[PDB]
Amino acid sequence: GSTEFLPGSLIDRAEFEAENRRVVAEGGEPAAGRPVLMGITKASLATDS
Repeated sequence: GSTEFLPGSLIDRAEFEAENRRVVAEGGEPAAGRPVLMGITKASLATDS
């Protein structure tokens, strides 16, 4: 919608819910998201550092 996200990426639950609460509070749009399961190499190679 209007949440500045690319449909198909992998984002953390905390950031996802924070953005979903921020957007609805001003303009109003809930983004969609389903839980996913990853490996131990794709979770380690996709960190924030």
